[PDB]
Order: sequence, then C-alpha cells, then structure tokens
Amino acid sequence: TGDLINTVRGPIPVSEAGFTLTHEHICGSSAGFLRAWPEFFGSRKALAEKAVRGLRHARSAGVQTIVDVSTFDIGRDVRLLAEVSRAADVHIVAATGLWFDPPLSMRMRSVEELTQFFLREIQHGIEDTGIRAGIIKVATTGKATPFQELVLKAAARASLATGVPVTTHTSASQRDGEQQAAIFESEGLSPSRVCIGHSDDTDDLSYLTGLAARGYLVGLDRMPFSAIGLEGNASALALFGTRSWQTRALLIKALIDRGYKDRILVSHDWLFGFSSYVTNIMDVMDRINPDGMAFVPLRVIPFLREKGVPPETLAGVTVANPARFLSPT
Amino acid sequence: TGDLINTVRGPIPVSEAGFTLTHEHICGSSAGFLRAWPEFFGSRKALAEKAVRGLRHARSAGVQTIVDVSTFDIGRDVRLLAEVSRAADVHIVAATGLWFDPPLSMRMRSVEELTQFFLREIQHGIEDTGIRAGIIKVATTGKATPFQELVLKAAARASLATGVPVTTHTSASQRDGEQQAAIFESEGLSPSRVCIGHSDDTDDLSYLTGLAARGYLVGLDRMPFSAIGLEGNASALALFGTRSWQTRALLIKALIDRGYKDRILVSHDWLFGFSSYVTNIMDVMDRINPDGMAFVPLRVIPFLREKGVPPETLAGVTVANPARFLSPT
Ligand SMILES: CCOP(=O)(OCC)Oc1ccc(OC)cc1
Ligand SMILES: CCOP(=O)(OCC)Oc1ccc(OC)cc1
Ligand SMILES: [Co+2]
Ligand SMILES: [Co+2]
Ligand SMILES: [Co+2]
Ligand SMILES: [Co+2]
Repeated sequence: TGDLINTVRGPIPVSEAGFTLTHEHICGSSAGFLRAWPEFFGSRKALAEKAVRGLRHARSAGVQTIVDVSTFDIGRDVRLLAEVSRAADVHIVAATGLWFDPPLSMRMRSVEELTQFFLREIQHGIEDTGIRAGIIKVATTGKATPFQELVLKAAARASLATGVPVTTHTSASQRDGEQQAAIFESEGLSPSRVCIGHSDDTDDLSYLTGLAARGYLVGLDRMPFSAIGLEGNASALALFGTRSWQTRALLIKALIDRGYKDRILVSHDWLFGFSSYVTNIMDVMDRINPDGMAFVPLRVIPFLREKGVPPETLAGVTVANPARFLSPT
Repeated sequence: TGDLINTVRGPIPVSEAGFTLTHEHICGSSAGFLRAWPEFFGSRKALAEKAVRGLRHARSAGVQTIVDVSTFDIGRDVRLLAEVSRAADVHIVAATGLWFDPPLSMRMRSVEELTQFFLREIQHGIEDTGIRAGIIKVATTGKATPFQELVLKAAARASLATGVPVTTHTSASQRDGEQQAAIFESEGLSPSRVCIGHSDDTDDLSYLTGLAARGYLVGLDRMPFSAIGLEGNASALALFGTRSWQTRALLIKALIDRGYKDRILVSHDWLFGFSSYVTNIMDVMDRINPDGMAFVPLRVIPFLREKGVPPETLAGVTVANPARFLSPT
C-alpha cells in the first residue's frame, strides 16, 4: 503493501524498493551544466550508457533501487535519471533540496521561498516533467552558513508537509550532524525523517551513537572512498581520505554491536559522471572501485557476514531501513 | 555591407543592427533557475510577455538591437531570447562567458577547458539550439579571483579565435578595468575588442580616459540606475547608487568633450526578470524607470542634444560604435 514512493518512472510500492542504496548519484554536476556542456562527459549518450552499465552491474549484485540525492545545484537531470532507470531496470528516487553550491538566485531566497521551491519539486514535479522528488537533500560543511540555516529549516518544513525524508551532507570530522539535528528539531522535524550523511567519514562513535540514540538515521554512505595508495594525488587524498573501506565498513558492525542496527543506512556516494570536482576524478574513482554501485553487495555485505553479522540483520539494514526511511511518514 | 553578426534568430547584416543597446538582459537569473522555478517570475509566459512589451517599447523609441550579456551563470535562456526577439521584432545578440556566480563545475575548470566551452557557444551553438553567441561576457568585483583570471584569459583566447568581442562587469569604484586590461593584453587581445562595463558607476574620469586612451570601449551602461529618493531601501541603495541618471549621462558628454566619442557604448543594464538579487527588486526598478530599455533614446539622447551634442555624434555612439564593436574582427 500500500505505501508508495515516487521514482523517476512514477510511483512504486515501498515493498518493491528492495535492496536500496540511499545516497548515490548518476552524475555529480551543476545546474544547467550537462545541458550547456555535455561534451565535458564525452557526450550525454556516453554518460547515459556508462550509467546504464553501472546500474545493470549493481542490479546483477542485487541492488533494486538507488536514491539519487543530486539536488538542483548538483545539476540533477531528471530526464537522464528516467532514461537510465528504464534501461537498467533499477528504480531511481530523485531529490529536491540544495547542496553547498547554490547560485545567487537560490542564495537570495527566504525560508518561505525555499519551502515553496522544495514543495514544487515534491508535489508538482521537477521542471516541466511531472517527476516528483522522494527525498530532500541538504548540506553543511562545518558550521552552517546563514543561508544553509534557511535551507535546513525549509527542508524540515517541506518534509513536515509531505512526509518525504531529509538527508544531509556533512563534514563528519567537524560533527555537523549535531547542529543539523538542532536546526531540524527547532522546526519540529522527527529524527526518524532524517539521515545524517557522510557519517562514515569519521570514526567518532561518540558523535555517531549520540545521533543514533536520538533516533537519527546514520548514513554510512561513502563505503568505497579511500585514497590509500594514492597519497601522492592531493585532490584524491582530500576527497577520499586515508581510511580503508574495511575501516568504514567496521562502523556498520560497530553501530549494530551497540544496538543501532535499525538506524543505519549504507551507500557508496558513487556516480558515473563528476564535473563539480577536478577533471578526470571519475577515472581515479573507477580505478579505485570498478564495481561502482555493486561494491556494497559484493564486498561490504560479505565482509560483515564473515565478521559474524547475521543475514537477517544485513537484510534489515539494506532493505527494511531504506523502506522505512523512504516511505512518506 | 557583408559583415554579419549572430543573433538568437540567426545571422543578420551588421548594418541592420542600427540603434543598439550593448549591455542588457531579458532576465537576470541563474543557470537552470527559469527551468526549475518559473513561478518565481509568475510564469515563463508572464516573463516572456513582459519582455515583449518592453522590447516593443524600446523599438518604438528607435532601438533596433540589444546585446543580452547574460552568461550561463546569469541563467541565459536562449530559447526565451529567440521567442521574445521574434515577437517584438528586436534583434538580440546572445553571450557566452562567465559572470561572477559560476558553479563548481565551472570554477574547477582550467583556462583550456573554459576556452573550449566559450568556443562551443560561439562556434557550435548554445546547448542543443544551434544559436551562437555574438559576445563574451566576463566579470570581476575588485581584484580578480584566481578563477576570474582564468576566465578573462579564456575570454581573450576565444575572442582571438572567433573575432567576437569581450565585455566586462566591473566594480567601477575599485577601477577593475585596469587589471582586466592588463590580463587581456597579457593574452594579446586588442583593446578595441573589449568593453569595460559599468564604467558609468564612477565619475573617475582619470580612470575612464586612461582606458579610452588605450583604445578600450567604455561601457556607460547603467544609465537609469539611481536610488535617489529610495535611500531607505538598503538593497536598492547598494545596487543603484546615489548618483542621478543626468550625472551618469554627463559622462557620455565628458568623454565626447575629451575626444573619445568613438570609445563610448551606452546602455541600461535593464531586465524584465531578476532572480539573482532580492525578491521584488524588479518592482522597484520598474518604478524608478517605467520606460525600461526605451530610457536611453527617450531621456538620455535628448538630454545630450540639449547640452549641445550634435546628432551625428549621437548616431555615432548609438549605431556606429556598437556596429564596429559587434562585427567579428
Ligand atoms: C564526492 C562526494 O561529494 P557529494 O556527494 O557530491 C556529489 C553531489 O558532496 C565536492 C567536494 C569539494 C569540492 O570543492 C569545493 C567540489 C565537490
Ligand atoms: C544589476 C546589474 O547586475 P549585472 O548586470 O547582473 C545581471 C546579470 O551584474 C547582483 C549584484 C550583487 C548580488 O549580490 C551578491 C547579486 C546580483
Ligand atoms: Co555529500
Ligand atoms: Co553525494
Ligand atoms: Co554587471
Ligand atoms: Co548586466
């Protein structure tokens, strides 16, 4: 069942979401960029084909649904998402909200104006497509800027009006989740509607269990990110960090071992094009992780099983938690 | 004729440009914004109708051509420009380049990459439309940021490869034109291919004649901008300044009186929608200047005539200078 989630191909039953990656991208870009300069990615056709191959690989590994958390300012192209979703037979949930690169036409807006924008994308549809967002993505990088405070409040308001969940980018090492939580709660948003993302970028379990104890979903969503072996590459070092995937994966077990199995969401933060960072970062990433969005089911899940995590628990994390999170509530 | 300029409706003879406003906008926005949130402007249809009425008014006052200097990051919508150009029977020259709000997908690019982007828009067409840019717009606001240095170099390179002119946003009070000139000349660009814009935002004739003596076009392009009478409106004060239109217009006469009649370009920097600033700034502007893009021919040109500027000189400034500037050279 009955409960429904909006995808780029229309409504689906919550129970058909199945194994769901909750923080992913088809393409990390900027508003209007794919339209104005598709050759940056070879071509739009090349980008789409690459995404379809990647999604088919994830599907073969058991992934049924991804949540593409690309906002307006990540250059979300909902037609692209629909095309690749259809071709790969993988459900894609699209996002509204704002990441940390909003243009002036967004930065000048009030909380009321931002709320109306997020509601448009959830309730009416994105652009002129009728495709509705199933999640609201927001971001801080350290202490929230004044504008980011408005974005988080607008996200809370839009979530409260629609039941659609909120998911966040954090600077995990700066413990952004604490302020994000304070702002969301100041708007009366339930922690169960919120995922504090990039939380596997830190090993601070005091911070992570603090959030989980409050009922937040903890997004351990950068599983394959490691610059181990690439320390000479400064841009890769800065973005990927120096912790292994096994170290990140251990956080899943750490939270389960501390009673928080129902508070965990697991993902890759992968993409098939990436224009908002250094040129050729996509080639570096594809070398680090050729499995792409199949990495979680192929490497992380078996690692956890071998460490003694029961299959029912792993099913709970990868199927039940996303279903509960995405189901408008 | 023989010489041709690209417009949003295709090629036109340079000699048909006629009375040309060289720094104008249909809509001041952000990449992807009109597509994602047209209701911000009432609707796309309302925006277009308003622009057509405004352009018809300018046309009735003798304006034949405007140069819409909206870049990618000003949210240039070339289909919108074509629609309103066709309906109003006013030629519109579109722009490539970058203003001061580029997203990360632009900010991360090298001079070589930016050059390729500007050349795409000039030589191939904007997005998938085949509409070609006839000018390159760039911006500093004080000393150039490192990225802005690259943008100015890329603009110079694209201009050199295509003959298409470069036009700039400055913070005039900070005399940005001097550094902009230094950067352009460092790339071997001819000053005659360059307009240093917003130059009527200052009365520093040492600065202005310094540029004109070097062969730069001096863009006196904010003619109707004044917050006189609106001093209680902080956002209007900051954007419009406290100098009268007559004070701005006097700069046209000052430069003519100093032998620089052939170095002057005159415009309004007007628009019919404006999302990159405070909400309702468009209503404030329409109250200050209901004549819109007819203000120059209706008010400025007669003011100059009454101050003794001969009609042939005024024709030279409003017709001959833009023709020479826009003609690829
Ligand atoms: C790689 C993961 O990034 P994210 O999920 O982006 C996809 C939308 O949240 C970058 C980080 C820093 C940058 O430089 C300022 C640019 C992009
Ligand atoms: C009004 C004239 O602006 P411009 O021609 O813009 C149209 C593209 O070159 C604004 C100035 C400051 C702002 O705040 C940071 C926003 C817009
Ligand atoms: Co992020
Ligand atoms: Co992400
Ligand atoms: Co400007
Ligand atoms: Co302008």
